[PDB]
Amino acid sequence: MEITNPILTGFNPDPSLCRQGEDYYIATSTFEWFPGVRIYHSRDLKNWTLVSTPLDRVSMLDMKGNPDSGGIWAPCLSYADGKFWLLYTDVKIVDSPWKNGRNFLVTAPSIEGPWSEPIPMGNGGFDPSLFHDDDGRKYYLYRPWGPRHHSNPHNTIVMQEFDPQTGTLSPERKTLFTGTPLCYTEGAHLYRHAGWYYLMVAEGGTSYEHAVVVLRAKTIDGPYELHPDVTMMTSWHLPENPLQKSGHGSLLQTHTGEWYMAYLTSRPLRLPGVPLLASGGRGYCPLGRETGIARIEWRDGWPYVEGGKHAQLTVKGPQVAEQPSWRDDFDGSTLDPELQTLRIPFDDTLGSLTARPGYLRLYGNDSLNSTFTQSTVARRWQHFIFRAETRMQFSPVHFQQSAGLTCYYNSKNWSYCFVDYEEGQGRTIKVIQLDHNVPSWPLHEQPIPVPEQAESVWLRVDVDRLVYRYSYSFDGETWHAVPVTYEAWKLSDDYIGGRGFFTGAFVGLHCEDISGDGCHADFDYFTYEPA
Amino acid sequence: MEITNPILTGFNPDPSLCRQGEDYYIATSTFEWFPGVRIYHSRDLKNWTLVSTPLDRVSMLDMKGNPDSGGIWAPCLSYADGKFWLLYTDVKIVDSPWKNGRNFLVTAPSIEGPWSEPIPMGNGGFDPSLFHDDDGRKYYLYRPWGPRHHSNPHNTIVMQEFDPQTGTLSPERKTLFTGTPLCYTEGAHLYRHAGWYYLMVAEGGTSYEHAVVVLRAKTIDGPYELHPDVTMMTSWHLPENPLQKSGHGSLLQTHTGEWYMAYLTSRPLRLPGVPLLASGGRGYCPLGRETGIARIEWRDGWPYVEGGKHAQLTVKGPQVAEQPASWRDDFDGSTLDPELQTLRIPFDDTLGSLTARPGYLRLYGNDSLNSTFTQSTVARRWQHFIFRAETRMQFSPVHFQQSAGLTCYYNSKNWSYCFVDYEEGQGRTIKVIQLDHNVPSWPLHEQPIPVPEQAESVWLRVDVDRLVYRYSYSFDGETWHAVPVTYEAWKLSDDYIGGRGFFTGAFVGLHCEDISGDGCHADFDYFTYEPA
Amino acid sequence: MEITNPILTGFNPDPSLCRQGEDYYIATSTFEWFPGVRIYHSRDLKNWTLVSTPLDRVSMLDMKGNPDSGGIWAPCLSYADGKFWLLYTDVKIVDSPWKNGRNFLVTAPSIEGPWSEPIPMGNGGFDPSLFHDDDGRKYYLYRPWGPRHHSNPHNTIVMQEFDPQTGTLSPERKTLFTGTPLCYTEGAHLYRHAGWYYLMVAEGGTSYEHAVVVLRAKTIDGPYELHPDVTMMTSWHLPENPLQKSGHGSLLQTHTGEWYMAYLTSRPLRLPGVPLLASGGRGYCPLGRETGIARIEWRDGWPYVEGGKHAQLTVKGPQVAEQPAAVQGSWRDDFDGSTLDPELQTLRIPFDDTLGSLTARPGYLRLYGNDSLNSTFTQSTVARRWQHFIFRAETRMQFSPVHFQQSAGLTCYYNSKNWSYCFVDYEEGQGRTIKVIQLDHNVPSWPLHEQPIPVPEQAESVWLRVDVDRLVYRYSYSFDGETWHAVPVTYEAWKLSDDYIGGRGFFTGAFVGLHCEDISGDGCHADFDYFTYEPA
Ligand SMILES: [Ca+2]
Ligand SMILES: [Ca+2]
Ligand SMILES: [Ca+2]
Repeated sequence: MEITNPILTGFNPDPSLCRQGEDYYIATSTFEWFPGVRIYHSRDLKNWTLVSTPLDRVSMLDMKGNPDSGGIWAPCLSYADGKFWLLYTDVKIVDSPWKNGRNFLVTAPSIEGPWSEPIPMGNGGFDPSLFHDDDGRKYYLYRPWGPRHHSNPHNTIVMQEFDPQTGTLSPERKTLFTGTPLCYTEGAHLYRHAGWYYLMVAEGGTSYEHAVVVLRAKTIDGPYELHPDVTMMTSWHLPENPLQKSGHGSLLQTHTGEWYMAYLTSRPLRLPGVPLLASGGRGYCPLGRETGIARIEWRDGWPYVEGGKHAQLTVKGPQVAEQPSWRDDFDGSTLDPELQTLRIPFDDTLGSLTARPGYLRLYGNDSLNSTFTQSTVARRWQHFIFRAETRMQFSPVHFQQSAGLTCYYNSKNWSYCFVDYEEGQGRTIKVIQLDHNVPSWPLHEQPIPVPEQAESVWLRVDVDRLVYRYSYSFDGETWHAVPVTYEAWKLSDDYIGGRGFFTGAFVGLHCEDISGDGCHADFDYFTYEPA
Repeated sequence: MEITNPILTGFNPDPSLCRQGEDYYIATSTFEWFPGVRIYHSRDLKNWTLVSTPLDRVSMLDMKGNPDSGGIWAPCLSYADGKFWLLYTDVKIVDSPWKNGRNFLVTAPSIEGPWSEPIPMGNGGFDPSLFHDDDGRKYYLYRPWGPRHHSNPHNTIVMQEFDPQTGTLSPERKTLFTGTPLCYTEGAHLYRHAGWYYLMVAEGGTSYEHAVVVLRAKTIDGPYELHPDVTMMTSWHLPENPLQKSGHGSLLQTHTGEWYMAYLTSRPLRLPGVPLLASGGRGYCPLGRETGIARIEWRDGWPYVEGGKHAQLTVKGPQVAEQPASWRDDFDGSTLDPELQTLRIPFDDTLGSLTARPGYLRLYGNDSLNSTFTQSTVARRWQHFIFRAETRMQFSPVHFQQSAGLTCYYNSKNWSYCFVDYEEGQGRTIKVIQLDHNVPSWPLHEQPIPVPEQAESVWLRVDVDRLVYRYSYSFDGETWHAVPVTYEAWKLSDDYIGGRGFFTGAFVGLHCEDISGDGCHADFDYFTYEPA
Repeated sequence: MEITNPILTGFNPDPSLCRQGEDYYIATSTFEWFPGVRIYHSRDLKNWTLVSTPLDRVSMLDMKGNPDSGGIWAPCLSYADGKFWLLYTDVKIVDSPWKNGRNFLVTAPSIEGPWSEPIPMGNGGFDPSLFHDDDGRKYYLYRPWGPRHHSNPHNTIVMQEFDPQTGTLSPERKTLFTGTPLCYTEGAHLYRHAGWYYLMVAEGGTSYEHAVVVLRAKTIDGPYELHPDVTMMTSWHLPENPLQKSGHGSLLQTHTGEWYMAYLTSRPLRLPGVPLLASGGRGYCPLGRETGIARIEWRDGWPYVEGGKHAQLTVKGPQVAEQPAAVQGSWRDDFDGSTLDPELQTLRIPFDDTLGSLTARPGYLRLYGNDSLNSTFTQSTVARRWQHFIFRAETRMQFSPVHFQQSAGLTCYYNSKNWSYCFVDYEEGQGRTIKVIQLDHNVPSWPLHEQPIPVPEQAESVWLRVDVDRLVYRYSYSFDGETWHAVPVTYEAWKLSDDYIGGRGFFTGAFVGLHCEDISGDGCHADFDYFTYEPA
């Protein structure tokens, strides 16, 4: 068996790996998109399939007004006592010297649901984790935040005792780890193997300095001893490695006796001419942070990654039997699971699939730079070379109504090709781009006419590594290209930066109506064809 | 009679001046502070008193998660057909090349309520205005926003017809004005005097280049002719004038036949040594935008401001008898004093309670000052350059994420905060935290100020003296000690912060925070504000 | 008589106006260009022509390595006791919180006559002025510089007594004026009319806040009283006025009994869609600071500008005959003589055999290979002023480069970090090519280096041309002189403007001229037949 990393492609960071007998599950952070948390399933650790989106109700997770790169951060999904346990953080501040948020716990007797209503678990910090000890006791680990606790200079990991008969947490906090020179300690996880308690932390930040640090101790409350190599997996010292930003491990033992751990990784795109170790020369990652897997072997009571500390494209699989491009025609009663909205559930306010059978009707709402209510249905970029296409019927009557196709990273970085109405000219096509909150509208002074007798307008985006371009048609056979060439590497975390650089790029449909009078756009289908 | 502008002091911009019989009202914007819209009252245009805060329900106004300098922008209060009309805008986007928001209409048979539920009025633009024509028809004016409509390069003023019986707007839009070279056209108002329609607009932006432009036309749809002097009131050309940023007028005729116009103005503080016309030399305004009044005379069919274009400290009052002409809250009643306001959310049991411990204000633990969602902050406006605010506090923190105290607040990225917390190896301590352009400053965290264990109450006090302000504390109420940090008051000012959200002013108030979420409470006995 | 302002078009700031008999002279600052100081002559205050460039030797002016916007600052030209007096400052520091420099004095019997060796007169400050009192004594005014003396917060005017017989300056300093709220006090000048001493100072800086402030006193040492309106001339309150940045006056009385004052002004170009009083909305001035004239009348012991405080396009002339004028704007140099035409200037060094020669090949200007346009030491650049918003400059060049480090062509120049350059060079594979290089706030832009324009091998000459049309300017080339082709790059002319660059060195304007460079140092030369400048 041979697994090719990344196992999950596209925006899929912070893997949480668990198992229920012979079934393996990975939970992935979703941030400001709805529904939150994506759970993938496998029986051979090579082929993964979406199986659940638990946080799909407003009563369980509300994001309206949340800032960019906020929302659902690293989740923790584990199985014990015949039920699943899922912990998530709802971050409300990102651009600030310190952040605030909320932590919740939900449970379910099966991966498909039903999921119980959330139980508050405190707001002391992020990267929560629940440790199920062998004596029946449960512990709650997290990294405190607040003033002077964001690596200026404090970065500690604390632990609380959890009572599952009542649902309360003990007020006593015990510190387990204070930091390593690389800093940015996070991602606490506790494991019990042999006679030692192993603590796995993520250090150096989610950028090219990411690393995984393993400590060990005999008693749960420390003191903890560092790894002989300090770092167990990192790709910072290999700038030419195909996989980069390797960190945030999630360790698990399989039913065959082997040991594996899931980590986040990114595949960068490098601009020509820029020096390798210069600012921005290590690459740009338009696909965001993906998830890979690695094998673990045991030497003298410490874990080691087979083949070295870097992230490898090929890993050896378990000793199990192996088990046996995208389009949405909008024929059914529910949206395709690969399509997600922004911060709010998909209901009659944004659109409907029953008003006009066979089409996705999107109602007019705020623009793409809004954090409150936008009619956007988008999906992840999963390849460097792909083509997305849609068929749209739309009849605007003033200049504040628009609908079309967009490429989206955050509220201050997106592109948008759309059909609108010009007074005295009729239906036209323009493109609007935001780059670091700087607008760019080159076609507004002379837009592309759209024939009156054109019943449908086709739209298409083609991405070829570093560039992507838009195209249009009125008959579905002859295609014309909008004369603007865009740069895909600007929809990447390494370019935007800030304190909100954790998402990735998306492609999807959008309809807006600033006036609020009322409009709707019907989309026949949505196709995503890779090379 | 003599009137001494600034009539309303502190954070009180965008005056909308109306009248009923012999009673005069002014409605001022509140931005992200709850409850929204403050309505003052007078019978002589000299002495003003707060009389109503209509937007006091979540069903009528919801700000949770709203950005800084968002929320309620310039309102419009009008009286016609036996009831009041109030139009307000709830802006949801500020820091972007273009903005988004919603408009609403609420009516009431009296100034003290009851106010009806809001009626949607379109999301197309801000500064909405309703014109009650003499033939019974009503028109709805607003300045559109969106891409290429924020003075890059379009800035227009459009009009729709309003049906009062049904509550609907006609889909047709009529453009009235396209803009002068000053740009930043906003604040539309229509008036009918003699046989002319007068359109009053504000131009140049709410900074030192603010101006008021007057147009006139024979029929409501235009075309409009500019003023002979273009600008009717401006203070941009006099940099040493005491009152600056004179603009955004609201014009009203009194029952005695005289014409008056209310405008926003500011009083700046100037740093020593900075050139007058250099960057930041015209002054800093820590009290925000305040409201003044002016007298208007008519000359050959155009309005003019008596005394000149600029804003004056003293103006001549109307021909009415003068009505007969410090602050503290002891927390003894069932409701907070109307001068105290919360941030984006109503004051309910989640934020605090005045009943759990009678005579004390109990503030519960919620998010920090840099939060846009839920904070237990009760604050009031700065109204003077020299003042002293004091409070008495009882608090027993357990860990380092519990804190409460006294603060000076402008926005979520610019504030100061003196508080009492718990340190692991010492006990109760006093620390100060300052945010300046989102840059932290904590000079007392390494060596905090100890607090005696058997000290039942801890006093806190802020003294502001023009350009600087300081903190102080006590444990007995008679002997005071000073925290050795000096802060700049001019940094809580619009001219320093900048951006697309430079529209509020400084505040002083109480805060209690609990990042950990276990649950804590702080009791404040009183809140005093004594000017020099 | 009607005078149309500005009288001197283009880069011509800091007018120092003097007179001898019935002849009037204006001396203008030159900054980092050589030769320094340009003196214009008129007999009617309407038509001015160049008459002298005094500082033309290294022994009198050495600027090698001087920073941008340095060199010769505001000069003072005065006439007394039968000989001219010229005061100049050589500023060596610009990009610093405070500045350093040197002041000198030179004299000559005639405006073109031989100027004596400079006399050091102190390095204490800039804007030097010499006051010739009627009792024979002479006083030396200047604005001190240094730490805490650049309007943070000090800005004063000081006076020293000067002895002409021995060339010595008295050590004692007397402070005359400490500054108004507008600040940036400079441009000190003393005048005696009636029984009063009048002190004229420039305030607010050389940007749109520029103003002229007049004081008066009975005794020379003070105390001084400010004008009954603080400012005698300003244009800050009229953002739509054609003339802006009106300041730095220099008052003079004519032999007919009238009073006139020369001041610096600029004509801005406004980009569409930008608010008038926003950041950069008042305009951009690609032609730099230019000199105008104004009339002054007397009312109750104070001077006032006729028509208002602002600068006017048209003013009323004196009571003299307008000596005839001549056709303008059709300047060309065919390089047939022995010296360059006076309208062409070099950068920081005198024109000698190191840079070029007019005698190696008669009829052609041979420019030798030296450092590039970003160098402050030795460039083979011969340039002239922009005087119009719409013009065309054309030249014919013969050049045979061997490697990629040799180039020659036409350029538009403001400073070392802001210029454009269309040139002919050699590429290792193809041969002779045409490329364009632009610096904009010191970030390069070379769009034609990957795919350059071929130049035929049998082409003996390559024509080059720049066409400026208000806000844009483009380049063009030809190989036969009849058929022209355009380089497909459009450039913004308003970016070669002081309102755009900013800094502590925004004191100049744009230039057009020829440039030849050889970074390798092996040795090369470019022959230019002519240089034309045709206004629309
Ligand atoms: Ca379909
Ligand atoms: Ca009390
Ligand atoms: Ca010749």
